[PDB]
Amino acid sequence: GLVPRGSHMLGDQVWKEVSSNTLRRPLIGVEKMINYAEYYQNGNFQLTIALSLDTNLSADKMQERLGLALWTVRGYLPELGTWTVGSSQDSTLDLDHVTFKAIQTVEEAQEWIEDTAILVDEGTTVSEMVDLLSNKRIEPVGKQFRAYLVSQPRHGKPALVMNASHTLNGHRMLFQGSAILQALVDARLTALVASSNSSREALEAVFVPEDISRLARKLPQSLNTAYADKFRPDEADVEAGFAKLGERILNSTQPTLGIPRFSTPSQNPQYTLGSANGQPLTMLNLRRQIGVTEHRMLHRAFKKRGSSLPSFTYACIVNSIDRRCKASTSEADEAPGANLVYSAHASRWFPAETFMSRSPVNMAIVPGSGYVAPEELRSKQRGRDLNESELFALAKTIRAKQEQYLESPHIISYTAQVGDDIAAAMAETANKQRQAGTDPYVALSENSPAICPPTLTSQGEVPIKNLYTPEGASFDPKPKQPEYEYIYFGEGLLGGRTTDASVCFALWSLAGILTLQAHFDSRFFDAQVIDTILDDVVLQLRRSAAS
Repeated sequence: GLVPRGSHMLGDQVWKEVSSNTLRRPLIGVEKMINYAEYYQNGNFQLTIALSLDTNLSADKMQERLGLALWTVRGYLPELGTWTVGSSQDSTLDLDHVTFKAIQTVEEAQEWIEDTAILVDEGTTVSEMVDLLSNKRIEPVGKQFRAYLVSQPRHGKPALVMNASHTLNGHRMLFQGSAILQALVDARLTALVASSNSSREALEAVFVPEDISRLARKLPQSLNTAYADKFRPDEADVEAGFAKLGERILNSTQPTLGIPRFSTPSQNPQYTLGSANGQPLTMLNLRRQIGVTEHRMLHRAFKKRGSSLPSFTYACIVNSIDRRCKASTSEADEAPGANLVYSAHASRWFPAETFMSRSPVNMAIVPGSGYVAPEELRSKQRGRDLNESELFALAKTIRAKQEQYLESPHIISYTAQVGDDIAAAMAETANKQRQAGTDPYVALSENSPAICPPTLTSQGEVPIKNLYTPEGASFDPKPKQPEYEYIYFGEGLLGGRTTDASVCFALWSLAGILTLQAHFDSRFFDAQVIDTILDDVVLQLRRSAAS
């Protein structure tokens, strides 16, 4: 047992001790680009997810357990305590690293708990909390994760609402939320609360100073180092990555249809979620939800027709954008194509063990690209007004182009250098905009293209245990008035944040419920048009599944 199995050389060493009880590693790849965008673009990409709860726990029980449950989860998920904004010794800002401070005292632990396990004030609903959190950046900048318990809403079910930086997160939020819900019904925690006269006294009974020597192996690594450890890219693989970059750059310059942004940001936006702090809530998440039964039937119907739910949804988005906006980067009368902007998850090439406990990859985005030719998205008979057969053909074309682009993991090879260059250029652009006195919303839009190309990322259903009892997590169905404590989630809500002048569509599923949503700032795009596109897509999905 002296020769460990597997390939883990880089991942075993990325986190280094930089000071007492403090680990640090450099950010590499997409995670570095995200960290810079969150700092310089007001929290761009940050995530809010609400898990709506059925439970027989009172609000008071959930409130008195939340902080200790979070503390317990932190013990095996130190990723919750990472930080991405620091300074060098010359005092200059440092966005290039992630750090982890191992907590040594009860006082320090209690401070982290109170900053991270928030009890939401009476009345506020779950939907209101997702609106609020998605409409601002996480503070203080550098904080990676915060949990909000909505246990006293004036109507509706309670929820666990998580707000996270995207730098080291994504899919992982569901696993983090699941761990918190499981901890909330652990009998040992219930007994601890029952045996203690304050939450700090409960913490004192269990607290152990955190140990960097053993926690390093549980902290997340960049996808880039996991990629190097698994694939050991050689010169030809590196050059293959550059070829995928060149294809993506080319696709971004070819004539494309898309959604036109406003030439200048609206000073009086009418489409808001209310106001907070005297300013309107213009970050919108326009959602279309499809329930368990209909989702199952749609997924089957498209498969039976030789198609797929995600590829047909993409075809409908492309075609609706074309018909509703009639906007393209073609400087002539020529019909445009469509530049496809989308992400893939690294699980397409990496096994499940890459995303577990040992040096996990917690942000597994791999950028995709593709380009639909004008002849593939217009009909010689109908022009833009594609019939059902022509939409199925467009879906097939999209699916084939994505499968071709995503065949190889070596896309990842280009992202370290591109990440460095994009990050450096971001900081330089921000500096130039500050020197120019540019208005912040002008700064967030002036470098965005005039035409936003069709941007859809799809995530298929991944089974997650969503029932929690004192025996642990399980896939069993929601119980009907059991004798034992339980928490169950059958529905989630996503609030995405897109602060630059783009429109991002997301198709995803949780507990069998499918959501198609668009997130964007209504200061840059007409929300009526986006709502019309979403309605068009859902109507066509329903029509073509019934055909």
